[PDB]
Amino acid sequence: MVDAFLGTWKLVDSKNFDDYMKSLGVGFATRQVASMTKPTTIIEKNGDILTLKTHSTFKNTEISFKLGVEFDETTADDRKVKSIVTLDGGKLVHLQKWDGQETTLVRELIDGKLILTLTHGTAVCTRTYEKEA
Ligand SMILES: CCCCCCCC/C=C\CCCCCCCCCCCCCC(=O)O
Repeated sequence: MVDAFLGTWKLVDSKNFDDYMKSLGVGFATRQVASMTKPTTIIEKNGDILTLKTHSTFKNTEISFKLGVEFDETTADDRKVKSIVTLDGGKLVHLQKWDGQETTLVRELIDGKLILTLTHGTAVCTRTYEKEA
């Protein structure tokens, strides 16, 4: 069910990421650096466990989870959140909750590209990733 998401992916387009980061309270200097960063995202499975790595010079993250089972997460911007990742409509939907707030990270495949839609508050960011061979 998750298999077309698996592999190594490179950021090739970003829309409204500054809006999204600002909504989360990320400071201006961090937003500068992030606006010029192109992460690599690696999604792997081993049985029922998925591991999602996000790699960049000034920040790396890694999470492991089972679909549909809540996990604790500490995000790149140091929020301590309660997370769950599920498939919905063929999309990989990651929901983070903290302090009564929520954000969603939705991944879908369109024409072989991985489209990541990030929503917090009213801010909606769309990041496009291309698969590495
Ligand atoms: C690893 C996060 C994405 C790249 C960040 C580059 C800038 C690093 C500079 C300082 C460290 C703190 C950065 C925090 C940035 C905002 C994070 C917001 C939540 C995660 C967004 C993931 C986006 C993606 O998956 O494409």
